[PDB]
Amino acid sequence: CXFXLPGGGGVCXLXSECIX
Repeated sequence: CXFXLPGGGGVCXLXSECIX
């Protein structure tokens, strides 16, 4: 997250907002 905007603990499509 954010979904599309790599914030803190995720990349665009990579993390809990997508898979994880």
